[PDB]
Amino acid sequence: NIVGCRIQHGWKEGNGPVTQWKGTVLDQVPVNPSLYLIKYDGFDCVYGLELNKDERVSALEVLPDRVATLADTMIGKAVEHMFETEDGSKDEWRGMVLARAPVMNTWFYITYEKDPVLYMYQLLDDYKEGDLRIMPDSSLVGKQVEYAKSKRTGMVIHQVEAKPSVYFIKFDDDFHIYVYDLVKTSAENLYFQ
Ligand SMILES: NC1=Nc2cc(OCCCN3Cc4ccccc4C3)c(OCC3CC3)cc2C12CCCC2
Ligand SMILES: [Cl-]
Repeated sequence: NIVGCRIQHGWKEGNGPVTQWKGTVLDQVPVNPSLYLIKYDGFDCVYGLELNKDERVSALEVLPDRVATLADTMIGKAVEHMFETEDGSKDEWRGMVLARAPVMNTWFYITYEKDPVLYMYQLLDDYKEGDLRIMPDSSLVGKQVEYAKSKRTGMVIHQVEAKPSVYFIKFDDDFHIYVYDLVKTSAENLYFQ
């Protein structure tokens, strides 16, 4: 519907100030069509919002385009992804390339051990720049999930084709997309229905 569109909207939490956001709608989630995945300009995580019911969203507008519209071997690979720090020095995070992003062609879904939520980057550009090291190599979708150890509910929204024990989860209480490999320790408190 609004998938593939660029959007703008206000955001307000509680009595806080309204901030303005511009982004690109990537996906309307099949198991919950209220849920949209959005890439905001300049922000590297993928966000999920239930736009038709989230009272924090105001003044939702579709923007006009005004401009008219293979490294798939990276998919599934463990990588080391370098980036810049305040001090001028580079650091790196290690992670896994999950998939090509929808809608924004040249972009890839990736997640990281240090922050296992969904990110989206132009990985082939970063590779050409020397900032992406590829390491040598080497349904539950729609179910409810709960985390208790802390009692958090959500839904399994995607399975990663390249690594089928890996799933994307949307928790009811947050707008990040959480990524889990269900055989690992990070997933050991997740239970499904
Ligand atoms: N072409 C790029 N490749 C990047 C790779 C990055 O990091 C790859 C690992 C993930 N980040 C590590 C990190 C550390 C602290 C907080 C959040 C994160 C997320 C990246 O990180 C953001 C900067 C602040 C560090 C930014 C870029 C750009 C996007 C546009 C500017 C350059
Ligand atoms: Cl651990």
